[PDB]
Amino acid sequence: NKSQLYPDSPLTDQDFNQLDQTVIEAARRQLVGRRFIELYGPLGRGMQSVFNDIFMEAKMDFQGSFDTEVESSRRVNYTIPMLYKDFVLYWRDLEQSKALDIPIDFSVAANAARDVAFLEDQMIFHGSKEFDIPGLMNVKGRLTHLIGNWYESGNAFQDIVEARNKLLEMNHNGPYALVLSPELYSLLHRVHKDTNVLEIEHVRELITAGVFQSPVLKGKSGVIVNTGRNNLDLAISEDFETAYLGEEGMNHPFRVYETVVLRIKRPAAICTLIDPEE
Amino acid sequence: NKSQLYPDSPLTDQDFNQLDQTVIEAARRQLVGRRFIELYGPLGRGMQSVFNDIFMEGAKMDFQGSFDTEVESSRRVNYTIPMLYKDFVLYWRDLEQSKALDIPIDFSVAANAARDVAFLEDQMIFHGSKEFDIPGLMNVKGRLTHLIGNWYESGNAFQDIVEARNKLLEMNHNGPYALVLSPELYSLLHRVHKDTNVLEIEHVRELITAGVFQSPVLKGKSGVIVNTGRNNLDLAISEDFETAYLGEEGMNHPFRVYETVVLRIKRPAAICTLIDPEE
Amino acid sequence: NKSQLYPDSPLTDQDFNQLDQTVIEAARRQLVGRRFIELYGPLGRGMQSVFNDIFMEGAKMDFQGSFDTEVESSRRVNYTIPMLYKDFVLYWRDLEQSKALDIPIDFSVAANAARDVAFLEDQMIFHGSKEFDIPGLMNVKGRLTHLIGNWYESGNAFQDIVEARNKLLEMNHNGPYALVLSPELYSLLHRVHKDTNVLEIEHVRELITAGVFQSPVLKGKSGVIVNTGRNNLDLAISEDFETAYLGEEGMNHPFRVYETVVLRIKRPAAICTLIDPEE
Amino acid sequence: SLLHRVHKDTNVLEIEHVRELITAGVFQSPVLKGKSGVIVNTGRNNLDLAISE
Repeated sequence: NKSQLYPDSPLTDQDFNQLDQTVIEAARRQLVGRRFIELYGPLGRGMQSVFNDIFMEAKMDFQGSFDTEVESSRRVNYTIPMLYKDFVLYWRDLEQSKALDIPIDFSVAANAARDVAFLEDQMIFHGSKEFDIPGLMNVKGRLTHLIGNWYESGNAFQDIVEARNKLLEMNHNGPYALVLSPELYSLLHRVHKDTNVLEIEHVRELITAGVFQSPVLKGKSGVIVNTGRNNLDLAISEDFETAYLGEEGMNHPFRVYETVVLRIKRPAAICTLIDPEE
Repeated sequence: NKSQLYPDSPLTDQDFNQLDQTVIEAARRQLVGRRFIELYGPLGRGMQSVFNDIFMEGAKMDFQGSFDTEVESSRRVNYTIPMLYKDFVLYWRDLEQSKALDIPIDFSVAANAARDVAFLEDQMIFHGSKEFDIPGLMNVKGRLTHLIGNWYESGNAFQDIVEARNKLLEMNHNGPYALVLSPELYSLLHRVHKDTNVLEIEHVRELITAGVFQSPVLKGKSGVIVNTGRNNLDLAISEDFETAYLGEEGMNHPFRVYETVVLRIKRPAAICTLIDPEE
Repeated sequence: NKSQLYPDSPLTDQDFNQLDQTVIEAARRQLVGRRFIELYGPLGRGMQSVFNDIFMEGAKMDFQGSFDTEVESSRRVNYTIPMLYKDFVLYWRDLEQSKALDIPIDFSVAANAARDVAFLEDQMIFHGSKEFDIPGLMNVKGRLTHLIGNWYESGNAFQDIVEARNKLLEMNHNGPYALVLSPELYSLLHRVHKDTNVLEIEHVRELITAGVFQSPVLKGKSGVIVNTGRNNLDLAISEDFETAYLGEEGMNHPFRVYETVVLRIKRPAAICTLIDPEE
Repeated sequence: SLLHRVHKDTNVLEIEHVRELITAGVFQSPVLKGKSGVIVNTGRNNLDLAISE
């Protein structure tokens, strides 16, 4: 397939395959949001916009009635953004490696992969200002809750129970996912008093799903979200891809890119734990 | 193979293959530097110098695109590959008795030479070599130093580690980190921490996530935290451990072991060093 | 054995198999030292003496190497192999009664003798033989002694073990460690470890990583921690446990058992001892 | 939610003993508003449900 899209690229097909594998491998480790969120199928290049319906928040009788009742959907429109990063190579080193029969080195692309992954995660968690795309901690009706000291007495279990209670009352049940800062993640390994087990073991039983930490969150904070389709979804247009720009001088420049957006239908499936001091 | 390469060697290939294993195992048990550093592929015999690039200094989001690219300061430099070696000696009278009585031969000596050559490699990796002007991890520029308080108290170490983590995070090196400490500091972590009833090492390992190691080469109140992965640090090796006959001096048979390695650091800002106060 | 080597014997070939099986089964359980020490291959009866080289406590880098060879010095000593034996006697009237009544015979005395000789072997290994002038583990030059106090109040035992491991690590000896203690110290460790809520023995076992054993040879408060490895220590066995029939006596049949072994300690620095406090 | 607290000096959770006594499981429904509980003996004869379609 390659060497047809880019006839002028000095790199051969096998080298291109190695470059692509190295690029994807670095991102595979770094990506964390996709673990508990589904994904919409690739839509191609035909669409540059998407439509989302937001739901902010019978008939028991005998056979009969001739009418239809529907509820409002609050239709809104979104635009897909683009993220890119680039790197450069040289010619004398490639010639020397070809002469000495030594495999080529592609170390630089790892930095670009890490940087684009760290921006995709931040865009998912906090949103984008220019396109007015809401973030997980910015949606209205997010059902906030307040936390207390976690250093002593093991109040983490009670806080988790109280947080789950509000969702249970609002009738959102099923699998839950909890994401918290590394500082709070560390403290969970303390022993539970009068039981002598680790509180993380007790919390896992209620959570019934993976508990992970992310560097994007800075202060002491956390989020618990009900996990299912028709509550939130991720729509991708183009996956991670690498292109070769026109050569200038004697060197060769490259670039990477991908396009993705997020949609949230039901704002009431999420709960946010806030520190009183924060 | 070896019998053809060395015709006048007294030892046969059956002994030579065993000697190779005895040499390699001692080095494997004694090398700590290679634990968290990647290795460049063996370049070959026909090279003695390498080139290094020092940047010494975020992704873009747009709708239409961009009409320009971005670059950085290469600052290319050149380095040369040194060699290290050590030697041992066998005796002929002992060999004669073993050959006569069918007793197994002994190859204990090679382990000491392997251990000694590994020790010097560790020392060069940590401190650095003056003769060839190759900088080391401890003394390189842009080390992003940090300071520590009294660790005899229970809770100071955790806060000190968190502060260094934040310093690296603001400097935008985010990823797995590896920590190397002196034996004195490593011992102190094995103490009961109050208010949690758990040893401090368990808490520290949750944040480090890549292991903690201790090395005797450091001398008192020192430590280093380095962001792992390639594109920041690398090790270039041309010829690995090897053993060679040396001649027939007197009636005895001498052998030698040799290896060549070098170290490269591309981005200096990754390394952070903790230093003691009132030094 | 096989009834051809020993004619004129009352016991039959099939019963000789039971006798040797009982002897080896009894001998196996009572030996502790052979668990963590390697064994030199049997030499046959050809050799009656051995040689030992005692090192008793550097590499250089050059672009092209040097024209000279340097080797480390050592000291050579000679050792002789002692013999250990014990004997037991059977009776004829019981054998005749067993033949008449078709009742299986008993061989408890062989097991008792095996236990006694096994105890003597461990005594010799731990304390040494003055007559043959062979040193032992407890009394050697350069054993890196340490002083222990208290050991009644919970974590004090853990602290001493940590400090001893630190001293062993300081001399560039990092590896699996083997700890041997007296029965009283073995019993004392079972108490809970203060506020950690877990038993103290588990942490010591995790640190040691090669297991902890107790021996009745040690009398009071005594402990030894040794680095394992082929080069540090070795055991040379001339012949294993064997049974011999001396010959008829005044209507009774006597037997004996014998075995021959010796110990070599190449590097003294590895061993560390926890000497008792003022006594 | 209230049952999740520890059972005094028994050192185990209170919910486990209730589950052992009940032996058929405990469920929660949003239909009940305040403080309400129902305990029923299972069996074919006691109750039945008839579904037309």
